[PDB]
Parts: sequence; structure tokens; C-alpha cells
Amino acid sequence: MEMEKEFEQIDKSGSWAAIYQDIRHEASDFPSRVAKLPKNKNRNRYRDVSPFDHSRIKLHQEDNDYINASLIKMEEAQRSYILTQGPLPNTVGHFWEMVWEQKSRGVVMLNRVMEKGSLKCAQYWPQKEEKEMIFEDTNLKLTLISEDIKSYYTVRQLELENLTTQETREILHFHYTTWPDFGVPESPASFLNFLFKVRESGSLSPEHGPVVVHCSAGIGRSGTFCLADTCLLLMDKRKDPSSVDIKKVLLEMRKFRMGLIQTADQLRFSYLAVIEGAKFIMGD
Repeated sequence: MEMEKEFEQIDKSGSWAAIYQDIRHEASDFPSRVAKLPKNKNRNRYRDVSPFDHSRIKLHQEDNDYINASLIKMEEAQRSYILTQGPLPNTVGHFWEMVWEQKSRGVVMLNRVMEKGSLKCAQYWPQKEEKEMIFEDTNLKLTLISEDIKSYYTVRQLELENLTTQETREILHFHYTTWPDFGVPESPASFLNFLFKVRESGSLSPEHGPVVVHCSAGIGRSGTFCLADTCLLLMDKRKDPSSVDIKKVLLEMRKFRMGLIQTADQLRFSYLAVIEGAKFIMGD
């Protein structure tokens, strides 16, 4: 069924909450035993958001290999993503260790450091060229190279140095700065423009490690970003683009991380973004 008609049907009948609860009921349940170990309690932002054991990213250290992060591997679309929580004061060094070890080119951030008057993640990158950051627990140095501030997003060039080997790499930071404190955006236009800027940089392409994408918990806004990207790519690749089923793609993604898409409003917004984005993919 052409999702544009499915959309109008759900909208006229006002059944978004019913559709969304069906997804919640059918979603995979896999163990998350490592996340729940007592030694990892201060590595998790939220008690009810954890990576599954089978898909979690492991840090390359013998001490404690745990980070709240998951590998989402989309086989037909030939895309992979790492979805993670916003870093905590005690996990900023782990976060950049993961970026280094997984050979990522881009980091996608979908929240502000403060929202609703409370801290949603640590200030984990430097704000001034001449004030670099050193993460002593993981032996990394991070420098701000340049910053381009636009009306709806900011893009930063960063240098990450492995102090053990003195290798350096360029990381791109894509920061969507205008998601509202409550609800979802009224139009998907600026979010789609942002997605296309990430694509254009190479950060989603197979010559690099998976992009790292986060919000506060790494499931809601972050889920919307990867769901929209994968659905638009499948519409490009297939003979019959109307065969792409957004609910089926979301359930596939939920085999790899729990809770992706947090509200019925985020589900509607995901449909809207794919419908409006397709009017470029197809040929317009």
C-alpha cells in the first residue's frame, strides 16, 4: 500500500496511537545482561534504555568493555548505524574511544546540551579552537578545527588524535539544533535538508565505519533519522518503491536496539518525512 494513502487513512481515522501500540507489542525482546551489571550503573543515563547483548558495541579494553550503544545493520539497504545515548560526565572518554575504534567519519547529534531546563548530555566537544580537550582515561585529544553555524544546524570539523600512536583523523560533527523541547517539528523540510547534508559528506558511506548518531536516550529522534534514511534508500533501489513498508523497516531496526521511535507523534513525523523526501529520490 502506497504509504501516502496509508497516511491519510490513519490521519482521517485518528488511529496513530493504535498503530504505534501494535509496533510496541510486536517488537523484539532480547537480553541486555551486560548493561544491567552493577559495575555499569553509572554508564547508563536511563534505567529502561539498554543495548541488547547481541548487538552492543564493545570497547577494546580488557577492564570494562561496556558502552550504551548498538550496531543497527540494514542488510537490504546496505547501511549501518551506531545508535547511542548522549554521553555522561563519566563516559565522554568512552564515547570518543568508540568513534576511534569503529573508524567512524561522522557524529550526528539531534539534541541541545540543555533542554527543558535540565542537562540532556555532557559538553563533550571543544567550543574554542585554542582550548582543546584531553580524555586521560582513554588517551585521546580532541581539537576544534572550524565551525559553520546555520539557521537549523551547525557543522563542525574536529581533529581526534590517538595519543598512544600519534595518528590523527578528521571527524565531522553534524548538530541539528532546532528540534523543539516538546513534540515534533511542524514540517520535515529542515530535518530532510539536514539528512542530505550528512549524506553529502560521505559520513554514511561504506568506505568509513558506521556513523554515530545520538540524542538524549538514543532511541527517539535518533530512530527517526535512521528510519527515514533507510526507507528513502530502499525506494531508490527497488523496482516498486510503493512496496517499502515503514512499519516493517522499523520492526527490523528494533531487532538491534529497543524502543526506536518513542511516541505516536514521532511515528507520524517519520511517515511525513519519508513521503516528502521521496519527492526528490524518485526524480523530482
